[PDB]
This record gives sequence, C-alpha cells and structure tokens, in this order.
Amino acid sequence: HHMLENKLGIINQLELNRVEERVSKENAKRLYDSGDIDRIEVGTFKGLSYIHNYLFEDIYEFAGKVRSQNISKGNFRFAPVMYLEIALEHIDKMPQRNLDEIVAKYVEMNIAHPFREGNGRATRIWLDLILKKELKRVVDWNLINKEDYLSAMERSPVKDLEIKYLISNALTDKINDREIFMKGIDISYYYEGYTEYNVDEL
Amino acid sequence: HHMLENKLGIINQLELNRVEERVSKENAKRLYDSGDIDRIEVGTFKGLSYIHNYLFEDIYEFAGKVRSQNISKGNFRFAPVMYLEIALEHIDKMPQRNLDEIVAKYVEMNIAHPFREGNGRATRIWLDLILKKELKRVVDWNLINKEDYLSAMERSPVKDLEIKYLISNALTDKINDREIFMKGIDISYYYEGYTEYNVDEL
Amino acid sequence: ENKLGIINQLELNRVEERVSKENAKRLYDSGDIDRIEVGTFKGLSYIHNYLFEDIYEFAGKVRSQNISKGNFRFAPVMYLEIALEHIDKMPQRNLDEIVAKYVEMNIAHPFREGNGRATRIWLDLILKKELKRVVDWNLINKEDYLSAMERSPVKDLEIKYLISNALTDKINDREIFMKGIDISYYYEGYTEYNVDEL
Amino acid sequence: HHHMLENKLGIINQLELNRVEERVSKENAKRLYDSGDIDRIEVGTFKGLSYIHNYLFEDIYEFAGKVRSQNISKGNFRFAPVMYLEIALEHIDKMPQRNLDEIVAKYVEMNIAHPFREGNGRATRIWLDLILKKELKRVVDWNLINKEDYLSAMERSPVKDLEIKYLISNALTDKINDREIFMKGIDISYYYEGYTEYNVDEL
Amino acid sequence: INQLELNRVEERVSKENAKRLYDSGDIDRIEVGTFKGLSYIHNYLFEDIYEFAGKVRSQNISKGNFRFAPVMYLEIALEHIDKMPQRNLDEIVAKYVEMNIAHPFREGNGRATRIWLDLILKKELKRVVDWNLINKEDYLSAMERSPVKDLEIKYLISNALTDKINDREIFMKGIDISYYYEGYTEYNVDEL
Amino acid sequence: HHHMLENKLGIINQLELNRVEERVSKENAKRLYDSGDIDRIEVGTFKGLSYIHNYLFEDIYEFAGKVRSQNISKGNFRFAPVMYLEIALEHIDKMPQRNLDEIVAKYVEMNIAHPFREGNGRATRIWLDLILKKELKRVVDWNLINKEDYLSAMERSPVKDLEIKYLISNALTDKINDREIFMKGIDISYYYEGYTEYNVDEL
Ligand SMILES: Nc1ncnc2c1ncn2[C@@H]1O[C@H](COP(=O)(O)OP(=O)(O)O)[C@@H](O)[C@H]1O
Ligand SMILES: Nc1ncnc2c1ncn2[C@@H]1O[C@H](COP(=O)(O)OP(=O)(O)O)[C@@H](O)[C@H]1O
Ligand SMILES: Nc1ncnc2c1ncn2[C@@H]1O[C@H](COP(=O)(O)OP(=O)(O)O)[C@@H](O)[C@H]1O
Ligand SMILES: Nc1ncnc2c1ncn2[C@@H]1O[C@H](COP(=O)(O)OP(=O)(O)O)[C@@H](O)[C@H]1O
Ligand SMILES: Nc1ncnc2c1ncn2[C@@H]1O[C@H](COP(=O)(O)OP(=O)(O)O)[C@@H](O)[C@H]1O
Ligand SMILES: Nc1ncnc2c1ncn2[C@@H]1O[C@H](COP(=O)(O)OP(=O)(O)O)[C@@H](O)[C@H]1O
Repeated sequence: HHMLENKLGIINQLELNRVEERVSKENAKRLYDSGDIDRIEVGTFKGLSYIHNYLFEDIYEFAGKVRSQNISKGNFRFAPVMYLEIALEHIDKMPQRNLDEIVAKYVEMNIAHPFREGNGRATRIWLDLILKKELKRVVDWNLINKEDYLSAMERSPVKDLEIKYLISNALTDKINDREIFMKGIDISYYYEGYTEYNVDEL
Repeated sequence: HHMLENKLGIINQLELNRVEERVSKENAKRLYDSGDIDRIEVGTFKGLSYIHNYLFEDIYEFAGKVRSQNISKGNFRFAPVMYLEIALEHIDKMPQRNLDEIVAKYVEMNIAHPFREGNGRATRIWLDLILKKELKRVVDWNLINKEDYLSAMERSPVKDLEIKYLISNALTDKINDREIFMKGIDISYYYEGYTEYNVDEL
Repeated sequence: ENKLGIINQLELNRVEERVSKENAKRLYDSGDIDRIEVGTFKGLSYIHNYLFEDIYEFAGKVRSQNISKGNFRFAPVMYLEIALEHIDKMPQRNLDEIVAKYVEMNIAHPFREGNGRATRIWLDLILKKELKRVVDWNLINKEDYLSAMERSPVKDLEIKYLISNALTDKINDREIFMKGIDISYYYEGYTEYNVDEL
Repeated sequence: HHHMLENKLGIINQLELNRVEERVSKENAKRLYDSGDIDRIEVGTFKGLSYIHNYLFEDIYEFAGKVRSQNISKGNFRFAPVMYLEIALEHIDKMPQRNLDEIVAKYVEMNIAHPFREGNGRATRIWLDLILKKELKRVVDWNLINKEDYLSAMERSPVKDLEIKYLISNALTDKINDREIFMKGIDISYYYEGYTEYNVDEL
Repeated sequence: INQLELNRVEERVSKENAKRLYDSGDIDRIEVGTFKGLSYIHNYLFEDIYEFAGKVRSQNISKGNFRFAPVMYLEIALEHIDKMPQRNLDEIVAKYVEMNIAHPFREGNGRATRIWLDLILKKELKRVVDWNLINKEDYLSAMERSPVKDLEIKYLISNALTDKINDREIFMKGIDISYYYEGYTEYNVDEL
Repeated sequence: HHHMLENKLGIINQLELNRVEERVSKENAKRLYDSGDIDRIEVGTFKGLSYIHNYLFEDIYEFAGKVRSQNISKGNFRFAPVMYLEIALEHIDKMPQRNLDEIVAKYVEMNIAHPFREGNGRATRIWLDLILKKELKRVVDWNLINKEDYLSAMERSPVKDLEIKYLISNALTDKINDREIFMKGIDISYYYEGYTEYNVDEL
C-alpha cells in the first residue's frame, strides 16, 4: 500500500509519514498552480478519483481506485465494498444547489469512504470545488478547529448539523485567492496528523 | 488552557501545534538526559502528574493537575470530574506484577484521563516506567502501528485484549537504551498528530 | 419547504395537524379507507398522500434524502425500492408476522416525514383484515411506544407486547378510529385539535 | 400518583391529561413573569431551579421542586444515578458561568443530572435564560432554534456540547426584558416537549 | 486443561449446592432482597469453585458492550439497592435490573441473582418465575436492554409468574433453565 | 417450524430441545469426519458452507443449507439485510484467501452475512478450518481460544478484526489430519454456542 516504503528504505512510521506528506503536498501545490484543478469534473466520483490520483499516485498503490477491503474509523463502519459502487452512483446524482444539499452530499461521500487511505484530504478539495461552483464560496479551513471538525465528522452520519455549522461560519467569497487554497491544504493535512511542511515552501 | 495561544497571540492552529510540540519535546529530552526520569515514583498518579507537569508546564494551564471539566473522545465519556480523585486513589492501589495487571492498570488510567490534555503522551512514559521496574522491559513504540494503537485504546474500556497483545509483542529488554526512548517519544507524539521535530535534535 | 409557505415551526405544527386531521376524517367518513390496498407500499403511499398533499410537495412519494432519528440511520435511499418490494412480499398471517412487517416498514421509513402517523393507519388496516382486530392506541403509553420503536430494529418484543395487549375487536367503531388518530398524533407532538370536531 | 390530575373530571386519556397539564403550568409560567416573581429567583443554583419547577408544576406533578428517587433514561441515555444526585447538584452549583462556553457546560451538566421526575426540559431552559441574562445580558430567542435540531443537540451534548452551543449562540438576543421573547419562548419550549394546544399569552 | 471439562465440573458441583440450598431449608432462612442475602446465595453455590465466592469483585467488568458499575461505587450502589422498594412488580423488576447493573461478583451474577429475584417475588407477590416459560434468547436480549428500559424483561417475567411458590419441581427445573441460559446443559439438578 | 423436532416430538422444555439438537447434529459432525465426506467439500465457497450446514442440521432446522428469509440480529448487531444476502455471498465467494489476513477477513465477512437462521457459528468454523488447511496447511486448535475471548472478538470483528486474528493466529496447529484436534474442536465449538451435554467422540 505504501509505495515509498521499499523504494526509500523507510522502516520508521514517522519518517514514512513525513515523506508522504512532502510528495503529496508537492502534487497538491501543482494541482492548483497548473490550473488543472479547474478542469476536473465537479461533484462526481470521477472528479474525486482524479483528485485522489493526482495527490497520491506513486504514494498509495491504487491511488484513484476504489478499495477492495472493508474499513472503519472509531466505531463507524464505512460503506461495504459489496455496494460501494452503488453508493457512488447515488452520490453522483445528489443535488448541490444550497449549503444543506452540498453538506449532505459531502457527508455521504465520507460515509462511502471509497479509497483505502487519503479520503479526508482528497474529499475536502472536492468539497471546496462544489462550494466554489454552486455558492461562489470556499472554506477558510483555519477557522474550523481540528477537534471540532473531527467530532463533527464522527457525528455526521447521524446528524450533519455540526459540520454544516462549522463550514457555514468559515465560508469566504475569496474563491480565486491562491493563499486561501494553500493555507487550507496545510490545515487540511494538519487535521490528519501531517504537520512537517508548508505547501508554499515546496 | 493553551497558554502559548493567549500569551504569544498565536492565531494559526498549525503554528500553535508546532510550537507546543517543540517546547514539550525540549522538556521531554531534558527529563531523560538530566536523569530526572529515574527519580520519579513509579505507577502512581503522583508520578504521572510529575511527568505531565515536566512536559507541559508553561504550555497547558494547570499542567500536572486534575481537570475540572468533563471530557470525551469519539463516543467515549471519560471518568466524571466529580469522581476523579477517588478513581485515581483506586488506580494507585491496583497491582502491577505481570503484563496482565500492568495493562489493566494502564487501561484504567487512560479511562481516568485525569488531565485536560496530554494524557496520551504522559501516560505512555508512565507505562514504560512500570514495565521497566516490574518486567525489565520497555515498549518499542515504532513496532506498534498508530492506527492499531488508537483503535486498541478505543476498544480497551470494553476489552483490553488488543492493546495487551500490541504491547506484549513490542516489548524490548533495552530498558536503558537512550535511542529506544527518544524514538519512542517521537512515535508517541506522532500518534497524537505532532510530526514536526525529532526530540533528540532539540 | 411546504405549499402553505409557513416558516414558523409552531405554526406549521398546528396547521399541519388541523389540515391533515381534516383529511383523515374524510378518509374515514368517505369510505375511501376501505378501498386501500392492505399491507403494501401502494396502500401506505395512498394514505400518506391523502393526509399530506395539501401541505408537502412530496406527499405519497419515496424520499430521496437519507434520514435518521435518535442514533438510528433508516434504510439507505439506494435500496429503498428493493426494501419496499421485500416488505410487499412479507407474510401477515398472524401477529408475529404482522408486527415483523410493521417493524420493517418503519425501518424503511419511506417518506420524508409523516411515517409514524401514516404507517399506524396502515398497520390497523392489516390487523383488521387478518386478525379482525385494531389497536386501541390510548392503551399504549406514548413513551412506552416511542422507546419500543427505537428498540424494534434489534428486537421487536417490546412493540409486539404493547400492540397485542391493546388489540380490540371493535374494528368498525368510528370512535376507536378517531381517538386513535388523536392519540397517534399525540405520540408525534401534535395536541391542539380533536379530529372528531373538524 | 406522579400525575396528580390523573383522575379529574374529563381527564379520560393521555391526550386530555397532556392538555390540562399544559394549561395549568402555562398559566403558572405567565404569572411567573408578569408578577415579577421571576426576577427574585436565585440565578444559577439548584435552589433556583427547584423554585421554577415548583412554581410551574406544584399541584400538577407530585413532588414538584423535589429531587427524584428513581433512576431515569431517555432514548439510549442513562441520566445521573440517584445515589449521587444530590452531590452532582452541589458540584453544578459551584461551576463557573462567566462566559458562554462555561454557561453551556453548566446547562449540559444540569440536563445530565435531570434532577426531577419530569419537567426537566422546560424548567431548566427558563433557568438557563436567567443565567445568560445575568452574565451576558442576553437571553435565548427559542423561536430561532428548531425543535428537532434542539433535541438532537441535547442527545449529543453529554459527549460534545458543540451542537447545542452553536444553536444557543446564534439565537442569543439582547432583548432581555422583552415580554414577547419570553412568552413566545415559553410556547416554543413546551412545543419541544409535545405540548401545543395553548398560547401562554392568552391564558 | 480443557475449557469444557472445567465448565462441566462447575455445573455439577454448583448445581449440587443449589439442591442442598433448597432441600436443607437454608434458602428459607436468608435475608430477602438485600446484598447480604444475595452474597449468601453466591457463596452457597460457588464456595468450592470461585475464589472469593460471595465477595464483591475488585476488578471492573463488562459484557457485550456494557460496562457494569465501576468498583469504586460498588459499595454505594449495593447500599442504594438495599433501600429500594419491592412492593409491586414494577419496583421488584427495577430493583432486579439495578442489581444486574451492579454485577457485584466476578462471575455467577446471573444464576445467583435469579434465585435472589424469585425470593423477592415470593415474599411480596406470592409468585415465582416458571423459568422455562422465558425463552433463553428473549431473556438475554431483555437483560441487555434493561439498563435503558426494563419493559422487555418485565413483560417476560410477568407472563411467566406462577403461584406454585413452594413447588419443589418448579424450583429445580428453574435451576436447570437458569444454568442453560448461561451455557451449562450437562446435568439435571434433581438427579444429583 | 424452525425447530423441526419441537412439534414432531412435542418437546416443550428448552433444555431438552437443546440437548437433543446437540446430540443429533454432533452425531452428524462425527460422521462428516469419519466417513471422509468432509474431504470432498468445496473449500471457501457458500456452496461448501451450505453443504456443511445441511449435513449437520437437515433433521433439526427446517431450512438447513438454505439462506434465511428474515432479518436477524445478535446483541446490538444487525446482520446483513436479507435483500442483500445474495450479493453479499457472491462477493464473499470472490474474496482471496492466500494468507491469514485474507482468510480472517473472509471469515469475518461470512459471519456478518450470517446466511442461515441458526447454526452460523458452528458451521462457519468448520468451513474456516478447511480454508486454513488448504491454504496455510494449518487448522485452529479451538481449545486454545477461551470462549469469552472468542465471543468478544467476534462482536468486535465487524469494526476491526485484529482481536479475532490474534486468537486464531496463536491457536494454529499443523496437525491438519489429527482426529483428536478435529473432534475436540467440535466439542469446544459447540461449547461456545451453549451446548455441553455430549462428547462428539462417543456418539
Ligand atoms: N468516526 C468517524 N466516522 C466517520 N467519519 C470519520 C470518523 N473519523 C474521521 N472521519 C472522517 O474520515 C476522514 C479520514 O479519512 P482517511 O481516508 O483516513 O483520510 P486521510 O488519509 O486524509 O487521513 C476524516 O478527515 C474525517 O472526515
Ligand atoms: N475513543 C477512545 N476511548 C478511549 N481512549 C481513547 C480513545 N481515543 C484515544 N484514546 C486514548 O486517549 C489518548 C489521547 O488523550 P489526550 O489527552 O488527547 O492526549 P494527547 O494530548 O497526548 O493527544 C490516546 O493516546 C489514546 O490512548
Ligand atoms: N430512534 C428510532 N429508531 C427507529 N424508529 C423510530 C425511532 N424513533 C421513532 N421511531 C419511529 O418513527 C416514527 C416517526 O417518524 P416520522 O417520519 O417523524 O413520523 P411523524 O412525521 O408522524 O412524526 C415514530 O412514530 C416511531 O414509529
Ligand atoms: N437522548 C437524550 N439524552 C439526553 N438529554 C435529552 C435526550 N433527549 C432529550 N433530552 C433533554 O431532556 C429534556 C426532557 O426532559 P423531561 O424531564 O422529559 O422534560 P419535559 O417534562 O419538559 O418534557 C429535553 O428538553 C432535552 O433537553
Ligand atoms: N450485554 C449485557 N448487559 C447487561 N447485562 C447482561 C448483558 N448480557 C447478559 N447480561 C446479564 O448478565 C448475566 C450473566 O452474568 P455472569 O456474571 O456471566 O453470570 P453467570 O456466571 O451465571 O453466567 C446474564 O444472566 C444476564 O442477566
Ligand atoms: N454481537 C455479535 N456480532 C457479530 N457476530 C456475533 C456476535 N455475537 C456472536 N457472533 C457470532 O455469531 C455466531 C453465532 O451465530 P449462530 O447462528 O447463533 O450460531 P450457533 O447456532 O452455532 O450458535 C457466534 O459463534 C459468533 O461467531
């Protein structure tokens, strides 16, 4: 699964964590600066798969591809592989006209959790693209506290009020401001326990 | 709670996470290199409080003192504040003769969760000292996968088999090896989302 | 979110009660209630639309969003259709099977709202056809009922006991029906009107 | 015996009992405010909460104003055990209430304590408003908090109080002596609990 | 050593103790509805088998997803239970449900506390439980549910109550069914 | 209907029914091994598992070897919905089984599927052992897995299978054609499920 392990000779979890952060943040920076981010299908699993492969190819085996194993976090079982493809088609047809509908679509894509790893970071980029297109807003992720965010996502399959509230109060109209995107990548990786680098210095 | 946030006027989450890592890891290196770690009471809340205050004095308000608020993680509500002092009295009297008793005592101290923050890093140092005294072993924490460790702790209030096997298989006889300690500190902080520095380079 | 354009929650509660109870009275007194298919989603959909089409755009139609209550996630939309086909084929010969079928219909929770009130009407029509009984709903305490439904996806013992001990043979008694409407609405927090007096 | 109006004239079913309990205690809530009695209650203590509960439910609930002697639950949640209830209320009495974070934590602990057999919801929200009024010069406009949002947030709150804090924070108003805020808040608060027949204004 | 063999020995030895408890008349002489009475029952059944039989555990225990009363409150919880009323079925079942949450022994709480429950019902309602009339999986599910709502277990108990409160065969067959609930099926207690 | 012997023989006592169902199905398990029939079963497929289930239970359970038609639960866990059993079982048939990680994940999914009304635990463990024998040249020495450890690990396994994987891994033996391991394993397996009356050897 961790393609860099055998290639760089890493036998330490923290060292592997840092290298995967560096390489994927390099790809994340290029995604934005190349303008490739603007030519991705918005709000579909085809767009999400592209983001995920863009971030993690040469890092995760099968980056951009659905997982073949069932996974969980805390006590929550994500969508079973057996109807994973069915779930993703449903999400593709969900509406995205207002914040209520966009947050619900994001919550369902987190529940699907289609990749083995990288779901959190890749789906937040995907979410920002839906908000930018439909609401002319993106998230200022530093205004969402890490533990508040993770608690809200844990709560969200049952009730999405917490994550909707957090997102709503962090929306900004500066949808073409490069620094907001870049600051948000560092915060987004921080949520997942990657704190070594700043995307802008790579 | 976060003293550096209010003192230095930090307003970026990631910056606060990094400086809180730097200063507490600087203290962690001193704790070991000064020999102060070898003079602590072993297996008591007094000894755990000393460790917690050593790491987090001037970082967390009331470091080394029991919290006055109720806290939770995921879906789990930790020991009520009303009953914390008597819960710690019970843990002090728990036996620690073998791996079973030691792990059960560790699991109860995690359930007590006596500090507002920092329970994970502080209690793992405390655990290593119990294992050292009673079994002449310490944990090689890099041998315990981060996600395996965190899921095992979430499980442990119901059944501690998972954490016990993870600890058992990671034990090493190198109880006075500085490299094992320092690498364990870095892995331990990595479990909790701090990856910026290496402790022995501070 | 509604045809009446009401955006005050307490006002919506009261007008929904009066309007849907008005429709419920007509369902019964018109005899329309006796011409519903018994024990199928078609018939539940007919009841739900009868009650709610004045108010809610979706009346009688399967939801397209996912919903939950308490800590329970109801049947996912992606297999709502197949879930309802399965329920349509479940047996209803005795009380054990009728309660099982009711419990699965609640798990499906097919409408955006109104599932509780519409499906209890639907249940009474199954009991009436197969056991010549209906529920005397005031004999079921509100909090016992709600907690029994919360338990029922795991085990249906609680709700089965409550229904069994409240069955009555007065299956054509208009006051048993009307008071059952009022108690059923009371379960869901609507208490202003008596359907009888509308 | 808990419902002391159980056997009165015309009280023949659960709905009729619900309605008379709504009318009598809302009549009490109106007098509580319009008499000025509400302004004399000790703020932020269990002594204050029991005065409110007794004011609303005296002669409706047996033992109104008194701590329950039975354990109770709601949904999947077990409230504080009776065996240490009085000590739990003493600890709540000492909790700070200087800012919104602290006030909401104190409210959440009082709801976990759930000290009465019934009527905890409605009595404790009035109590909450008086704390907010004294300490922040704000009260909750309960009409800006949806019923199902509110109930779910309370179910969430023993684990994390973020949901209910957001709902309270966005509904705060500085109209702390506005009669309609209070009166409509009483009607909304009762509607949260399944009582909808009357407007407190009109009793 | 074989797990099954230990299980069979424990059944045989403790079921013998249950028969003596009833046949000797000792069961009629114990305090009804208190932890002291329950402790006497547990020691009587398991004296030879469990270390610290009849004594409150010193470890925290769980079953399924349920964490039983933590040891530090165990004494105060048993004290509360001792004071709980037992005048009707609602109160008895609540008292029984609280004693199961307490779970005061390391093992054998189920079998000892059901004997204890029958004695409360005998004294206060002049009824005991015909345990064969409560299906095993119905019972265990109802007990899992009981800390949240006791309606399930109350209905099962109510429909199984019999007025044959001094009938030796009701008690002995109840003992067999009670052990069956917990996975001991080898012996019939009256054939010991 | 489900318990075929209950009405045919008028067995009214739950313990007596438990013991006769143990005796009949354990007689069948003994014959499954001693006849060589076990060695012709397809390995790792629902067809093979259905063969085992019917072989043990066809005189005891109305639809032995056949998928259930109702939904079922155990503890707080709701097993795979009936509407999905077919797709679940088709997916499980395609899962790899080359190493212990993959075999355990496959066993965990077959338990979640829980395809029969009753008898899933005992039948699926025989099925598991035949996969391990084929792919790893090991079987489980079940007496080395404590009953409550096993039941707790299975309760845990839909979330994380590490607990059950450790128990299994540490109980593997290379004595894959040892009759005592198989027979004692049958007695322990039945003991896990609350059947302790007979020794399968002596039937
Ligand atoms: N208990 C939970 N239930 C549901 N979703 C969760 C839970 N905990 C975290 N999440 C969501 O899962 C995401 C993590 O997915 P993962 O594939 O691990 O991403 P990454 O590789 O980016 O860390 C989090 O960012 C959060 O959105
Ligand atoms: N759901 C859970 N239930 C119980 N314990 C947990 C859970 N999740 C994590 N833990 C334990 O709590 C620790 C974190 O406690 P915390 O006070 O946040 O420490 P730190 O400041 O070092 O991160 C983890 O290392 C783990 O041991
Ligand atoms: N936690 C729960 N789990 C499953 N079912 C529930 C739960 N709580 C309530 N129910 C059932 O759901 C019904 C409410 O559904 P809803 O669509 O809100 O109907 P209504 O609009 O009539 O109130 C209740 O009447 C009860 O039958
Ligand atoms: N599942 C739950 N867990 C914790 N608290 C809850 C839950 N559901 C509701 N609550 C809180 O409990 C209150 C109900 O208490 P109760 O004594 O019934 O008051 P009332 O008589 O006013 O209805 C609700 O207003 C809400 O604050
Ligand atoms: N998940 C659960 N939650 C609470 N109580 C339970 C649960 N499962 C079983 N019980 C109760 O616990 C009893 C088992 O207790 P235990 O100490 O193992 O007794 P025994 O040694 O007699 O088997 C059961 O008879 C039942 O009453
Ligand atoms: N809470 C649970 N969640 C998931 N699986 C469980 C749970 N409890 C037990 N199991 C699994 O289910 C099996 C029992 O299924 P069952 O069909 O009753 O088999 P049997 O008839 O052999 O007793 C157990 O052996 C265990 O593998």
